[PDB]
Amino acid sequence: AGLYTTYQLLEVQRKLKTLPAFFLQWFPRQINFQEDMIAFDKVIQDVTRV
Amino acid sequence: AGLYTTYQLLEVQRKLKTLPAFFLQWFPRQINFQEDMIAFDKVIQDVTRV
Repeated sequence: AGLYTTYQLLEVQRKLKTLPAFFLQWFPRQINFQEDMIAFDKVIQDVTRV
Repeated sequence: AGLYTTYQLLEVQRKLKTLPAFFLQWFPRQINFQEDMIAFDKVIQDVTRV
């Protein structure tokens, strides 16, 4: 006291808030590609005919 | 780019619609035959009259 109030520091209270991954469980496949665009070819095959 | 964009292909997608074997579960016997026809004899014998 007098010059300055003495202190005890008790431990720091770190709240690290995060956004845990949920939707990325349905995007498991990863592609790293340098080409300009990605492309899909989707095919329908009606093999149900008699 | 410029002339024509480079593309990275992802795997092809195939809506391959089969028609699964359901009724054929009740047709388990197979007969391969070269005779012109197949024939059955069916006999009804009512031994239940007084």
